[PDB]
Amino acid sequence: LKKVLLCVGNELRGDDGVAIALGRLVEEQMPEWSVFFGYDTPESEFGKLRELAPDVIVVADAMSGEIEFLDLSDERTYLYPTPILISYLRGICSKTIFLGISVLLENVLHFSEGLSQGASDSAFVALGRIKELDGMLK
Repeated sequence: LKKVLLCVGNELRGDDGVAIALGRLVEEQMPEWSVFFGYDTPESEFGKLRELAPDVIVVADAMSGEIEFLDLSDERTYLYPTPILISYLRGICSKTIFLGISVLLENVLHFSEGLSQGASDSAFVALGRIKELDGMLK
């Protein structure tokens, strides 16, 4: 069963690379998952995506202002950060799942490389949920 994790974010903007961090974790712990780093140009990954025809796409991102985890295959759910991205993915794949990792806005406003303890913890918590989703998929 083909499972993709598309990681979005900018590693030069602090905690805005949290989803890049998560990507590296899945890459290590979860070989059955193929991880695509889109960084800040996720669209650069559509080619590979069409070509691989995944069964499941999880798209992960920092969201500034906890973890949002939703199946955008559900229409009601779709209806109510990456809008044009997300609707493209739903077109490649029915099981498009969004995973939002909330970050502090003060932590994404600077040129800064690396995560805050909080965002770091958040990425491990997010790994947790990918693992939970993985189990459900069996």
